[PDB]
Amino acid sequence: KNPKSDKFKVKRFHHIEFWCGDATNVARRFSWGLGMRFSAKSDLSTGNMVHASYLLTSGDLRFLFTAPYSPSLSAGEIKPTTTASIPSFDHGSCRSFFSSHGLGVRAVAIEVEDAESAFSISVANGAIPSSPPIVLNEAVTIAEVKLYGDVVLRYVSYKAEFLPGFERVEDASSFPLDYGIRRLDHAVGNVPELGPALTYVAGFTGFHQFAEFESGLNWAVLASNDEMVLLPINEPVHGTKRKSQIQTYLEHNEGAGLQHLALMSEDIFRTLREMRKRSSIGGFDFMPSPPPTYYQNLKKRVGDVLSDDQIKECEELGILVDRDDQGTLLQIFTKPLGDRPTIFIEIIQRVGCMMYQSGGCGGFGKGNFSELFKSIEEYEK
Amino acid sequence: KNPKSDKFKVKRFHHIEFWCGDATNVARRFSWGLGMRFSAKSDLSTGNMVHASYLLTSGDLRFLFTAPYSPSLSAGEIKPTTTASIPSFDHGSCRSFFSSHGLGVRAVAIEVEDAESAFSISVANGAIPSSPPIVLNEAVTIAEVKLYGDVVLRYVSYKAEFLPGFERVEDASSFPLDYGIRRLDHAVGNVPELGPALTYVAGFTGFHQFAEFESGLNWAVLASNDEMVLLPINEPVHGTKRKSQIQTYLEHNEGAGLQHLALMSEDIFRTLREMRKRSSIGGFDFMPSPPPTYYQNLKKRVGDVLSDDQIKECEELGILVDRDDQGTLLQIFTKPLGDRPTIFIEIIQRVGCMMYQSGGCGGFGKGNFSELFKSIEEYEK
Ligand SMILES: Cc1c(C(=O)C2=C(O)CCCC2=O)ccc2c1c(=O)n(Cc1cccc3ccccc13)c(=O)n2C
Ligand SMILES: Cc1c(C(=O)C2=C(O)CCCC2=O)ccc2c1c(=O)n(Cc1cccc3ccccc13)c(=O)n2C
Ligand SMILES: [Co+2]
Ligand SMILES: [Co+2]
Repeated sequence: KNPKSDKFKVKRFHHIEFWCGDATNVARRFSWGLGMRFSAKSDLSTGNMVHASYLLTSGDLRFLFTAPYSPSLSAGEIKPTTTASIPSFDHGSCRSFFSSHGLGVRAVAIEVEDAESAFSISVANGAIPSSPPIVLNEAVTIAEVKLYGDVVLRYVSYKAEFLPGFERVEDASSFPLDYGIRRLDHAVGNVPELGPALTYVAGFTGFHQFAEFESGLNWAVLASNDEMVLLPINEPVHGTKRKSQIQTYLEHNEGAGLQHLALMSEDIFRTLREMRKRSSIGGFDFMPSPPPTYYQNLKKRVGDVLSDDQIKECEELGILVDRDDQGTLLQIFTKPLGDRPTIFIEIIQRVGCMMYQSGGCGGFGKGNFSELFKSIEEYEK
Repeated sequence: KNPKSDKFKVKRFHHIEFWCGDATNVARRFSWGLGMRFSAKSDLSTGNMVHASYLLTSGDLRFLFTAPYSPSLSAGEIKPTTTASIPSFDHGSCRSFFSSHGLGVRAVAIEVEDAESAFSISVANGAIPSSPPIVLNEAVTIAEVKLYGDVVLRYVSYKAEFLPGFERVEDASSFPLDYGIRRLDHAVGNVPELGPALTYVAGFTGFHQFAEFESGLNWAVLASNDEMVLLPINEPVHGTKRKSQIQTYLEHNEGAGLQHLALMSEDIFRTLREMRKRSSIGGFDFMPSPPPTYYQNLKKRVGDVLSDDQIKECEELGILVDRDDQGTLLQIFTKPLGDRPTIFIEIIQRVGCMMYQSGGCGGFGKGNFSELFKSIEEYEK
């Protein structure tokens, strides 16, 4: 069931912005670890005396890394005279965010038809305003409302290159890395209480609950009209023998925030071979692979979708596989991206649901919780 | 002239500690950019609820990257019950340092015979105490005094693996990168006033001025008895046409601090080939190469030390060459290591002064200031 109840016209995920203490070092690590190219910058070299912001791209995926400079560099400026390319930026907010949460996502940005309208209708429908709509060089409009914790949902709309005041990056400094990652599939938040978080976000967006099919959590997924903007939300389940990883997140993050980003690959096998080659030379680590009983159970569940060869390749790379009633999901999880056991990345590929591929084809891996437990015990043999 | 006036027995540089907002991402970038192996860690996985610290090594060079966790993880602890492996660490100090300075060096650590004695004699001779001597697991003694700005000189002494409470890193996670870097040659500070900085540091160490042989700066080098611990210090020269890079440092750093680390390579050509291969894929960038007139002037100054082939190789890699009365210096400078135009790295190799090689053989590149200007104008032809 899809009521198509969006209160304003939503297009696609546009970008994700990390707030950092040093944007250079995070951006360079991510670039090499994920195979993303340096494509735009806004910093001292472009006249920005407020913040350093570096943009990585792979396909349609856009990762933005931003850190504050000394406030003294811009102490003479006022908002009407600011050199910041992102007018919502605030030194105090950024430093407070990073000292409270460590490295993580500040903004989940979606492109909309009209960012000013999205902002007003959102706020009219319960959204807590974060930064009012501002028109940049008469070309791009940017507005922000609170999403959860200190994460904002950022509306971006274009009259008609990333943002004004960003410069394309020199081709010498811009090496065309590509491991097959192509777009953001979903972005997932952890909160202490799922009900009120859902009521709030669905309340100001009109996003609807995405239909799906006892370990750790409860969740629900909010979706836009064409279900291409997908925002799952988790809450912890307390009292378990094994302490909820959602609760560990909340403790180490100092409250709610973004838990994982799921990046669609056009060839998850190429992506994982490439990322795994680089894990111990500056890239990203992956969670421990499932036991071979898990892959010794894959024939009976997806034997009609993947060959024996493609299954063995899943076993080599530690890939997980789930299926719903319309499609199949290949997925794998990184270890946390920084010091704290908080944010991590998921790589996914979806097969099925062809009409273009419909959003969320195969679900989000709900079945792999039960399957992982079962195969763990079967390998215990 | 070397009075050998050290007020306590100094051995060698031991390590350099960067204070970070996220230590994981800086450490992984540095590891790949410099070819340094992950060798020890102290973090949540080792029981440290206070700070995350990761150690990179290449030869005898030791780079330590440390960031604070949420204070809430250790709110129940007191100093007698701390889980920090570095007892001088303070959340408030670390966050204040990084927000004021951005990414940079907090500690220049030297190994001494007796860290408690070095501390007392230092403080008795004008050193401002930063952290008193503390004995770790009855095996290692650690003490800190102020050096300049918010940088400390850290004394480390061993009765008899890095520090207690650090764990050796798994060989899976520890890839044996090596681009030829072998030890720290010198560590250089920028201050507003050279005279008082020298009087202070030479005052509490007994370090002597290292003898050498109008662009930007004045400097002097402090040295230990065998001149293997080398601490140059710069001050800006004001009123120039070209604004002093020392003054730019002080403005963007919010005052005094460490300007560059000079890393000796056993094969600067291999090191620079390897680092330059990686500049645009997550490593380090290098300052703009000198004009070919500079290399077209190298025959007349070092033609007795480097072949024509070894000179052309200098031209390919952008290496600079200087000479004093006892030896020859090959050197090159990276662009800044992080967002701000503050700290950078120098790669060097020294040839001559064999007895072992004596410290500072060839100097620090004083002559390359005049030579660079001259060759710039000659290429202007
Ligand atoms: C993150 C995720 C998803 C996922 O994407 C996701 C959505 O998009 C929206 C719905 C809620 C949700 O969850 C699906 C399955 C997952 C994981 C995962 O993170 N984990 C890893 C793991 C969790 C705890 C403890 C662990 C201990 C060791 C190793 C892994 C651990 C899984 O096992 N499954 C099976
Ligand atoms: C950092 C250094 C040293 C050096 O090691 C050092 C010591 O150890 C102790 C003594 C003081 C000192 O200085 C020696 C020579 C150097 C540089 C250097 O940094 N630079 C780079 C540069 C400086 C300004 C403006 C620049 C603009 C563009 C490119 C480079 C620029 C040089 O040119 N020389 C020639
Ligand atoms: Co997911
Ligand atoms: Co130097």
